[PDB]
Amino acid sequence: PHSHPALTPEQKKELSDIAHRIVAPGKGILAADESTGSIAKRLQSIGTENTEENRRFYRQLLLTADDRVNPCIGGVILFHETLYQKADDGRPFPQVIKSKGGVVGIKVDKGVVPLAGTNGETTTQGLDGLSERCAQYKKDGADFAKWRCVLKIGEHTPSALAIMENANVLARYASICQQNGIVPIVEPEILPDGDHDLKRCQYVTEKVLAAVYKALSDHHIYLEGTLLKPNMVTPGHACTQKYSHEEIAMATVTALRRTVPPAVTGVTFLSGGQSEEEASINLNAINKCPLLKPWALTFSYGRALQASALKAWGGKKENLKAAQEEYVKRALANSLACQGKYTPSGQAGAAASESLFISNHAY
Amino acid sequence: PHSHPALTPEQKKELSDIAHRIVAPGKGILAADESTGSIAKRLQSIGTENTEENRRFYRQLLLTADDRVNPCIGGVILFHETLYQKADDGRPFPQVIKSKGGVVGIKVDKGVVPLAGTNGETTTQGLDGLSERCAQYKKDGADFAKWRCVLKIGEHTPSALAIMENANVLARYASICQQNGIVPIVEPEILPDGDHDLKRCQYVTEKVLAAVYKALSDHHIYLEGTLLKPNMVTPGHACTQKYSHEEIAMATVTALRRTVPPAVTGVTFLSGGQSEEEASINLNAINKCPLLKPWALTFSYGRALQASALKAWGGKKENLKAAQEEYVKRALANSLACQGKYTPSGQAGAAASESLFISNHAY
Amino acid sequence: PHSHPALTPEQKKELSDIAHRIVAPGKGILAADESTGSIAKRLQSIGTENTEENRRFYRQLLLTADDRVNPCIGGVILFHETLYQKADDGRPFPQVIKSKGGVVGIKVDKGVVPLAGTNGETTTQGLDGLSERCAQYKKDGADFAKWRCVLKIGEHTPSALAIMENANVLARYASICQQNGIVPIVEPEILPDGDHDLKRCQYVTEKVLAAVYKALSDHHIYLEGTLLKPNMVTPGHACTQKYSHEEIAMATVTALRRTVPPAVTGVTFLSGGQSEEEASINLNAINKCPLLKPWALTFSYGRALQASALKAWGGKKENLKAAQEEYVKRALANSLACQGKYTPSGQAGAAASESLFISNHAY
Amino acid sequence: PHSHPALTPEQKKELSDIAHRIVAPGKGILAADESTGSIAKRLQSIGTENTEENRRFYRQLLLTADDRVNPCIGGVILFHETLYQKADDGRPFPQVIKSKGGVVGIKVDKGVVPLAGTNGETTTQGLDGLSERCAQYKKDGADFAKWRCVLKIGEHTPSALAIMENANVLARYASICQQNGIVPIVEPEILPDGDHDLKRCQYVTEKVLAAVYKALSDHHIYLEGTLLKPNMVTPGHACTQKYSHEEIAMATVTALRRTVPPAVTGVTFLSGGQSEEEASINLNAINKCPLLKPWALTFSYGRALQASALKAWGGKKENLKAAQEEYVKRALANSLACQGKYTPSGQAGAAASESLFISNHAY
Ligand SMILES: O=P(O)(O)OC[C@@H](O)[C@@H](O)[C@H](O)[C@H](O)COP(=O)(O)O
Ligand SMILES: O=P(O)(O)OC[C@@H](O)[C@@H](O)[C@H](O)[C@H](O)COP(=O)(O)O
Ligand SMILES: O=P(O)(O)OC[C@@H](O)[C@@H](O)[C@H](O)[C@H](O)COP(=O)(O)O
Ligand SMILES: O=P(O)(O)OC[C@@H](O)[C@@H](O)[C@H](O)[C@H](O)COP(=O)(O)O
Repeated sequence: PHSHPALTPEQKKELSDIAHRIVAPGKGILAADESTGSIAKRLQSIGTENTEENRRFYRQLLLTADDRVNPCIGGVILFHETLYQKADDGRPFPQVIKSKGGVVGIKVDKGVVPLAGTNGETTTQGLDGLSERCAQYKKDGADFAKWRCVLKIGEHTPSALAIMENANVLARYASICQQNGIVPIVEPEILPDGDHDLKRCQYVTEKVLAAVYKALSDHHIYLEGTLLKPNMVTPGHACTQKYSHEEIAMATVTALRRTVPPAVTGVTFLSGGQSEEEASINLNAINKCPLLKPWALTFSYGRALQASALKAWGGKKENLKAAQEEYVKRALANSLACQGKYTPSGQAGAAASESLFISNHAY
Repeated sequence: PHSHPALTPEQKKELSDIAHRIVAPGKGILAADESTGSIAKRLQSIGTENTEENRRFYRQLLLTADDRVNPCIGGVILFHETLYQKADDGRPFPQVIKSKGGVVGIKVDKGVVPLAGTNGETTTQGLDGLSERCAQYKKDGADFAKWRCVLKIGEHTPSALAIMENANVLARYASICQQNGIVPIVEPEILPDGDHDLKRCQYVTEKVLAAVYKALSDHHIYLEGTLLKPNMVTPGHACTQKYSHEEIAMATVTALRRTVPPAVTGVTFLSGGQSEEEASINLNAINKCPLLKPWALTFSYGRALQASALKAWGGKKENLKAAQEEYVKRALANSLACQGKYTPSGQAGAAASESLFISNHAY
Repeated sequence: PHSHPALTPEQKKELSDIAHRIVAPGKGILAADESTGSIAKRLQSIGTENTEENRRFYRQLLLTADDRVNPCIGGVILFHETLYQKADDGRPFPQVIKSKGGVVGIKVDKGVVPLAGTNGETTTQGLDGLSERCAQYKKDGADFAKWRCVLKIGEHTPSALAIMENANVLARYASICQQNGIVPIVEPEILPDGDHDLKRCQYVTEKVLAAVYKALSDHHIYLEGTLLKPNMVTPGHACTQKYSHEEIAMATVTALRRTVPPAVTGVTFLSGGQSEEEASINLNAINKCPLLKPWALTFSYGRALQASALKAWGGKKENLKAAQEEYVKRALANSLACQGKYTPSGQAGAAASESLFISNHAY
Repeated sequence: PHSHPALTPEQKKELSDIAHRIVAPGKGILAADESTGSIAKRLQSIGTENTEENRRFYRQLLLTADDRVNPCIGGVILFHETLYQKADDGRPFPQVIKSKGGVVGIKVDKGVVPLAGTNGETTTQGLDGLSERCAQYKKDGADFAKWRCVLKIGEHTPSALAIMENANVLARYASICQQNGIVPIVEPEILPDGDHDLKRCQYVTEKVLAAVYKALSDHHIYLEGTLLKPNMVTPGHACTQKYSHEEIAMATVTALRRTVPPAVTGVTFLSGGQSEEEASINLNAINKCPLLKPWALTFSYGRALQASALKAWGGKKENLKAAQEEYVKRALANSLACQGKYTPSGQAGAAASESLFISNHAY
C-alpha cells in the first residue's frame, strides 16, 4: 500500500543507538562548541588573545584530559573550526574524542536573529544547506548535532509567535539531521534573566516544551533518535524569592514529566549561567527527585564544566595540568550527579536520600 | 497570558488521588455507560424488551457481582439513568459501587455529530451546561467522567479538521470537569474499521494523541488528574495481514511512549470490538512489553467485560447467577492482564518474560 | 485532504441570497435578542416588572413601528421566546417582521462560560442540539442566526487560548447553521472596557479577526453565506487620549481591510455601549472612509436603536407612539449612516447622546 | 502596552509606495530571475552554451527592449548574478531597468528542499543571512524581492505539514524583507501537474492562501506592503475535462476573494507553464470577471513573456531585434490583459457600459 515513512528501521536503529551511547548511565556531554565570537569573550576574560592557536590549545586542553573523564563523557559538542583542528600529536580532535569513548557532536545553528514585531525576541537561523553540511560532518566523524533557540521570560514574552517559530525551526533542524544519520539535540533554552519566580519558569517551560514536541510530531521526528537539552526550572536570576535545590528539582522534573514523551532517549541540561557547583547540586537533586523519570537526566554543560579550567589556565601553557585538573573535577562531579550520587565535598559519600517529605501538588 | 492558575494545590491533590485510585495495581474500569439507545441494541441482541426495569436489573447484575470483583474494579462508568437507580435492597448504585471499593464514574458527552465538509467524520457534543452537570454529579457520588470522540481511518480520514476539533472539544470537556472535582477520562477512539494495517493504525494513533496532548496543554489541563482511554494499536478489521499479540503490544506501547506524557496517571484501553479473550490477551501482552511504561496500562472495557454475561442472562431472572459468573470471570482475567500476570491457568504464574531478543526499530 | 462539498450550489445560493438581502443598500439589523435575564435588566431601568407580557409588549413596540422603518431594517434578531410570541392582532412576530420586508434572525448561543486558567476570559456555549434547533427555527420563519463571543483587552488578554477557542466555536456554530439553510452572523466582540488607546484596539481586532477567518476556513465555511458582527475599532472606554470620528473610521476600516476576505457579504457593527448618536456618526464616518471597502458596512444595533425608545416607553402603554417614534428616529439615522449620508439632526437629544456603556465583570 | 510595532509609519509608507508602483494600472512584472541551473535548461532548449556572457546578453536583450515596454513593466525580477552585471554601454542592469520606469526586484530564496516523511513535498530555504542580503540589495538598487514555495496536488498532497511549513517560511521571508525596506512578493505556487479538475485546484488554492495569510498575520506582516504571486486556478495538465477561460477566471477570482484581504496591494500571477497566449487570455478574463476585486490583478510572468523571444534569439546576437520584438509583443499584450482590454487576433473594440450582479454559485 501507499507509504512514505521518514526513516527506515535501519536509520532508526543507527539514530537510537547513537542517542543511547551519549547518555549512557553516568555519562554527560561537554559543550565546547562556542563560536569564534563567543570563545573570544571567554579568552578575553583571562587576558588571552583570540588566535586560532589559543583556541586550538584551549580545546585540546579539555579534549585531552586524562582517562578519569572517559566514564564521565558520553559526548563532546564542537564548533566547526575545532572539528577540523588537531592535537599536538597530529590526531584530529574527533579521533581524540572517540579514542576516549566519546561521541563527536557538531553545533550547526548560525545564531539567533531578531523576530520583527516582538519585544526583543528571536528565532534561530542555520537551515540553509544544512543537509549537505550534515552529510559532510557525518563523514568527518560527527554522530550528533546541536542547535540552540533562545526564549526569554518577560512582560509579554515568550510570545505565541516566538514559541511557535522556535519550535518549528527546531523541528526542521531535527528532521534534516535525522535524514543524515545525525542525532539532533533539541535545545530550546529559556533564559534565567529577569525577576520571575520558580512557578513562572515552570509554567513557561511546560508551554514551550509542549510546543516543541507538537512541532516534532508534525515534522515526523523520530524521538528515540533525539535528545532534549532544556533549561532546568529555576527562579529568575534576579528573583527576590529564594528556593531550595529540592524545589528546583521538583519543578524541573514535574515540568518534564508533563511534556516530554518517554520515547525521548535523554534530557541533557544546559547549565545556563549557574556556578559549577550549583549546576552539579541541582542535577543531583533532579536525579534524586521522588517522581518517576523515564529518560536519562544528565548534563550538556559549557560554562559549568569550563569555568575553573579556563581560569586556572590563564592562557599560559605552563598551567596545562592544573587547568585540566579543574575540568576533570567537574566532569567527575557531574558524572556522579547524573546518577544522584553527588555529595558536594570531596568525592566520597555515604547516605543519599530525603525521607519525610511528600506533597508535591504545589507544583 | 500566564494569569491565574486553573487549580489550587488542594484541587490538584483531590483529582490526582482519584485518578490513582481508579488505576491502582490490578484494577481496571467497568464501562457500563451505554445510553438508552445503545443499551437497546444489547438487550435486543438477547430478545429482551428495553424497559427501564430491565436496564436496572441488568446493571444491578453487573454491579452486585460477588466480592471477587472488588480488587479487579477500580472504577465503574455509568450512564445518567443508572447513576440514580437503586439495587433491590434500596441502595443507590453509586453506594453499591463504593461499598465494593470502586470509584463511581459518569458519561457526560451527548453523542457524535457530523462535521460538515468531511468524509463522514464527526466531533462530539455535550459541553452545554456541563459545569452544572458536573457539580451535580459530584454531589451525587461521581468522582470521574468519560467523554468519547470517534475518528476513523480511511482514504482521507482522520482529516486535519477532525483531529483538531476532537482534540479541542476533549480539552474543553476536561477543563470543565477539573473545575468541579471530577477526573476526566479522555477517550479519543480511532475505530478499527477498514483494511489498513498495524503500521497505519500506529501512525494515526500517534498523530491523534500528539494533538490530544497539545490541546490539553493549551487548555491548561492538569494531566496528573486525568486518564487516557485510547484504542489499542491494531490492524484494521478487514486487514488480510496477520499479527501476533506481541506485535500489537509493541505497536501500542511504542505509540503511547511517543505521545503520552509520564504525568498522565493511567491509560485505560477500550476493547473496541475485540472478543473478551482477545482484549485480555492483548492487554496482558501490553503489560509484558519490555519497553519502559511510565503509566498504568489497564482496562476500561464495555463489551469485553459484558459479552458473555449478557448472553448467559438472556433477560431471564433465573440466569442471574450464571450471568454474573461470566462477568466475574472477565473481571479476574483483566485484573491479571493489567499486571501482565494473565496465563490461561489462572492463579498460577510461572510462564513469564517469554523471549527478549527483539527489535522495536521496526515500529 | 480532498474536497467533500459541505454545501451544494443550491444551498450556497440560498445562503448568499439571504445574506445580501439583510444588508441591502441602506439596510441594517435590529438586534432585539436580549435574553430573559438581560432584557429583565433593561425593564428595571424603567421600573417595569420583568413579565412575559411586558417583554412581549416591548418587542411588539419595536417590531410594529410605522412603515418608515421598512427601508431601514433588513433584518431583526430575536430571542427564542419572542420568536414564538404574537402581536395584538394575533400575528406571530416573524410574520410581522416579514410583512415589513425584514428577514427574521434568531440568537442561538447559550451565553458565555469561564475558561479555566485564564484571567477572567470566556468562550461561548450553545452547540448541543444546535442542528435540530436550526432546522426548527428555519421551519418557523428564521433565515439567519447570531452567536456572540466576548473578548476583553487588558493585561494578558485576549490570551492565545481565548482567541483560538472562541474562533473555533464560532466556526462550529457557523458550520451547523449553514447545513440548515441559516445564515450565521459571526460576532467576536472585543469589549471596549479598559484604558487602552486606538492603536491597541486596532491591533487586537486584527489578530482576533485573522484567527476568526482561519478557523472559518478550517471548518469549510461559505463566507458569501455569512455576515460579520464586530466591534468598531475605538479607544478604551477609560482612555485619556481623544480621537475624532475620522480616526475611528480609519482604524476600523483598516483593521477590516487587513483581515476580512471580500467574499464576506457584509459587516454589521454592534454598538457596544456607544450612544445612539455616536454609533450613527461613527458608522457614517466608516462608510465615508476613502479606503476601498469590498463589503457592505452597516449596523446590527441593540442599545443604539433602543435607548431613547425604552426611555420614552417607561412601561406605560400610553407612551406607545412616543416610544415608537424614537425608534424610527434611530432607524432612519442609521439607514442614512450605512450609506454615508447621515448628518446629525440635533433634535432628539434626551437620551441619544447618553453613554450606554455597561460594566463587565463576574456573571 | 507597546504592541512593539514591527514598522514605523515611514517604513510602511515606503513599502506601500513601492508595492503600488509595481502594480500601477496597466503594469506587470517581468520574471527574469531564473537561477544558473534553471536558465541552463532554457538555453539548452535552443542549443546555446550556458556561459555568463550568454546569460548577460539574453538578460540585456530583455532589459534593453525599446520604450514600448515602459508602460507595461512596473517591475523586473532578477537573479543575484544579473543584478550586478552591466549592459554593453557600461550601465548597471538595475540602472537600465529604472531608466525605463521599472522597479528593480531580486529573487532571494535558495531553492526547494525535500520535507522528510512526505510524498515528495518540499519547503524552501534561503533565510540564513537574508537580512544582511536584503540590506545589501536595497543599497544596490532593489526595492522588492521574490521567494518561491512549491506545493503539489496529489492523492495526499498538499499535506498539513507542507502547507503549514511553506506558509511559515514565506512569513519569515516577508518579515525580514520589510525590516529592510524591501517589498516582499509572496509566491506560494501550487503546480498544475496532475489530472485533478478545476474545482479541486480551487479548493487547494483556497486552503493554501488561507494558511498563507494566517501565517503573515502571526508574523506581523504589513499587507499593504506586499504582493501575492499565486498560480491561477486551473485544471491539472492531465485533466480530461475542458473549461473556458471564463470558468478559469471565475474560479480564480472566487478563490482570491475568499482568502486575500483587500489590504493586499496586488496579485501578480505566475504563468506556470501556460503558453504566452493562454496566460494573456486568462489574465484578461480574470480582469473582466464580474465579481468585485479589491486588488490589482496583473502579471509577473517568466515563460509567458520569454517563450517566443528566447526562441527567436536562438543564442545568435544577430537575432537581437527579432528576439526583442517578440518580448515587446507579449509585454504589450499582458499590459492590455491586466486592464481587461486584450483581444488576440483582432486588437479592436469598444463597449463596457453596464455592470449588474448575477453570476451563479457553482464555485
Ligand atoms: O555563542 P554560540 O556560538 O551560539 O555558542 C552557544 C553554546 O555555547 C551554547 O548553546 C551551549 O552549547 C549550551 O547552551 C550549554 O551551555 P551552558 O549554558 O551549559 O554554559
Ligand atoms: O453509545 P454510547 O451511549 O455513546 O456509549 C458509548 C460507550 O459504551 C463507550 O464510550 C465505552 O464506554 C467505551 O468506548 C468502551 O467500550 P468498549 O469498546 O470496551 O465496548
Ligand atoms: O445578554 P444576551 O441574552 O446574551 O444578549 C446579547 C445580545 O444583546 C448582543 O449579542 C447583541 O445582539 C449585540 O452584541 C449588539 O448589541 P449592542 O452592542 O448594539 O448593544
Ligand atoms: O528555478 P529557479 O532558479 O528557482 O527560478 C524560478 C523562477 O523562474 C520562478 O519562481 C518565477 O519567478 C515565477 O515562478 C514565474 O515563472 P513562470 O511560471 O511565469 O514561468
